[PDB]
Amino acid sequence: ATSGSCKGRCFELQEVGPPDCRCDNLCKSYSSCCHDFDELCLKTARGWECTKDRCGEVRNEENACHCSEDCLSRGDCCTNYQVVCKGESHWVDDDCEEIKVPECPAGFVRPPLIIFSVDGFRASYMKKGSKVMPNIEKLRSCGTHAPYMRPVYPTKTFPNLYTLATGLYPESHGIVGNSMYDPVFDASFHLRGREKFNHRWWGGQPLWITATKQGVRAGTFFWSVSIPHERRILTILQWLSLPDNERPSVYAFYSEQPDFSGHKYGPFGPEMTNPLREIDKTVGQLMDGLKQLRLHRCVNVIFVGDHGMEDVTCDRTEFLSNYLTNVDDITLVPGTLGRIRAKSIANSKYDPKTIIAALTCKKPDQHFKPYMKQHLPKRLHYANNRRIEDIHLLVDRRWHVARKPCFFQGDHGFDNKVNSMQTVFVGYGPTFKYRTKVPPFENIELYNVMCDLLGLKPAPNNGTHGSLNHLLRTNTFRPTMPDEVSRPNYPGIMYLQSEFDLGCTCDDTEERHLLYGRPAVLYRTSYDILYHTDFESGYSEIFLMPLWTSYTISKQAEVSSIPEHLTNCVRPDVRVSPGFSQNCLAYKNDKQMSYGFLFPPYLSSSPEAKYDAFLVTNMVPMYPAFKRVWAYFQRVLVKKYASERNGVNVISGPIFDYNYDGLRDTEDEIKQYVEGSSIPVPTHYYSIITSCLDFTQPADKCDGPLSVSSFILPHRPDNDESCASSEDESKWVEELMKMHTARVRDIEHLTGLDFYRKTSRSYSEILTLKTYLHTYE
Ligand SMILES: O=C(CCN1CCN(C(=O)OCc2cc(Cl)cc(Cl)c2)CC1)c1ccc2[nH]c(=O)oc2c1
Ligand SMILES: *[C@@H]1O[C@H](CO)[C@@H](O[C@@H]2O[C@H](CO)[C@@H](O)[C@H](O)[C@H]2NC(C)=O)[C@H](O)[C@H]1NC(C)=O
Ligand SMILES: [Ca+2]
Ligand SMILES: [Cl-]
Ligand SMILES: [Zn+2]
Ligand SMILES: [Zn+2]
Repeated sequence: ATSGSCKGRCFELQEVGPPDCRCDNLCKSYSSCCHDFDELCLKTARGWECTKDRCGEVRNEENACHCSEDCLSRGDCCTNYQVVCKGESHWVDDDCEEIKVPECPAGFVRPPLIIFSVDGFRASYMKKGSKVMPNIEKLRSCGTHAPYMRPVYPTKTFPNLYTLATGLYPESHGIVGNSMYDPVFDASFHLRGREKFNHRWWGGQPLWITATKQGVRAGTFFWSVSIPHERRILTILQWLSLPDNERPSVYAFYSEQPDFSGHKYGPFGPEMTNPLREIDKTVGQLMDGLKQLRLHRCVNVIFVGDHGMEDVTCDRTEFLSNYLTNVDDITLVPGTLGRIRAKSIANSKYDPKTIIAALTCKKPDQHFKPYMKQHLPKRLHYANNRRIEDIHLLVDRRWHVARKPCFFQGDHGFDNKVNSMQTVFVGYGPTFKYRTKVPPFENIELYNVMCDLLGLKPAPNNGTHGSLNHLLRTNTFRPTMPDEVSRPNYPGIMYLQSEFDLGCTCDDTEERHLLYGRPAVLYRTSYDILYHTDFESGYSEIFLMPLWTSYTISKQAEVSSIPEHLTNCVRPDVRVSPGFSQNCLAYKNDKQMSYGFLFPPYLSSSPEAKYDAFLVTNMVPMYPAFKRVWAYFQRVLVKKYASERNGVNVISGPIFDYNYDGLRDTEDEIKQYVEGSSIPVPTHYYSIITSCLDFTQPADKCDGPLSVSSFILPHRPDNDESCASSEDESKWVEELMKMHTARVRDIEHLTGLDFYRKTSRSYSEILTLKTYLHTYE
């Protein structure tokens, strides 16, 4: 039960509990405002602009904003008041001048951060909308900007907005979609409903909580949709005109446009010009309002978006009624992505194996692919959450998925790799750089950058702190390279060949191959460094295989066959013991399992050096199905990349992620082994393919920035993911690798390793290199 009024309390910062009634920006969404909130706090009279007649006004309380002589004192002028009355120019009409320091008025200790989020703002609107968006174009052109910013999967509103606030993946922070079902709560998250306002859904620590816990005044970023954009801007300016001990440091504006129009008219419709003009007008109001308060050279403005917008029509819609016999007996989260769940009551004959088999490669031009969430590409980071359904359908761009058979011309939620889903970033202000383009980056990196701008120690998150230091002029975070916990052994020749009874038979460096220093193991283990002519290895003495195998292949390297006499060759390693070696007898007895090699025998320097490739310490357990993919990569693709990139350095190895949390498994978490043995079966295999950005310099004699592409290939007993897998490997293998492309940082979480420790590059640039994703778009 509550009582009171919002006289002199409109848009209060402190969230007031009972017995007082609320007057903050979210009070309408909880149905908790005082009786007279709409009359006092949401006035619209005489619009949002001063005219000449209004100048030199007598104050009228009914007005939305004022043009009186005493408006500047109270801090509630209309944004154009000084332009129309006092003869100032609009901010957009001023020529750009570099902001070396925070040019702030008295009382402002640190530059405030204003986060200007825009819903569904596609990356290519910056160039395409330039002429109708002059204010935005001044921020982009004269501030710091990227060509695009990558969202998180699924590319939807609530997962991305809360990812911008937390720096976490949707699997971690809990908002895995715009719709969700939690089996533990036995309740449903929806866009239309009161359930979304409950805090139990919202994990992690959002930026505004991170501020207030560290003494910095912030307040919640969420606005009620009923509040018009001009009232949101005016309120933000009103908060900036509060006294020193009441004024917030961080501010958030939100625009539902261009998303709302984008769904109806498509991303580039003729009706889409006005939405973009209004968004620019809203920015021009902010900058004119900031210039009016002398904060246009003081504030840092981040202009960011949650996701893009793709052309999606009701004609391009795939129906699961065409594939499944009993489509009425399953729940689907439909549209630009698919999540399948079983109906609870009277449906004991439900089977996820039957559903995935029934949806796998049935139409030739099939516009979606079924995955178990564990088999989804690791770049998506969409698995480790009970709210994420086991069955997932990854929908093709431009298409929809539904159960059974327009209102919309556009949509979003596809793979975050897709061009149309890419969104925007512009930093403008004293702490940002001037007229500086930067490489595109992931939205998970932004939380750290906002914390640096506010002087906050960020809560644990999925950004890589330091990777966006090149965006900022000052206030950078000094990134410390993580300390290596396990030092390597360097074993000499300690074992005779007759000591090995492995059931195996066969008729029988550092500067060249380890270019960036050795990887550092950041967990407590026991491993050996093995040197060879063509490759170096960090051989795990617990997992009985390399953690990494490093090798460089020059532009003019030889690709050769495996001879007939070395077809089933496996040599013992005289540096590593019989007890810490794999055995061939396990592979003979395991019918479903075979073996492969991390360093390819195909790329050996000579017939003499080739025998090093068949060492037992180089072999790894591979399913025959996967062995087709790995062998083609090794035989054809590695040489291809070396030829194209003027040599390449490859770092290959296993990954164990049976609990699908994106982290390296401990020995206890490994859920499968080779038959009758301690040889563990990896869930994935990685390769980090590094070369010189300057293509004129070779890979092994490179100075200047490095270039990299990597992947995390799933280790599968079949090739059901690749519909062309019946055909020759050149028609499908490289397409699979492209879908499972990864960052070096993704591999580091999954392996507990740390790469690029000895280079001639700054560590901030190396962290930027580790966060890079090669998208093939
Ligand atoms: O109805 C909505 C919006 C619902 N709310 C979103 C959150 N919100 C807000 O102000 O975000 C503020 C904010 C919060 C955070 Cl964590 C971080 C930042 Cl940087 C900013 C209030 C409105 C909507 C929008 C797009 C949609 N596309 C679709 O298919 O359905 C849709 C529904
Ligand atoms: C992304 O980062 C988050 C936060 O560091 C990680 O989630 C935490 O993981 C640990 C270990 O499982 C738990 O103790 C925490 O409770 C988790 N959540 C939070 C909110 O702190 C997550 O593992 C990271 N993911 C990846 C792929 O690196
Ligand atoms: Ca794991
Ligand atoms: Cl969703
Ligand atoms: Zn959105
Ligand atoms: Zn939308």
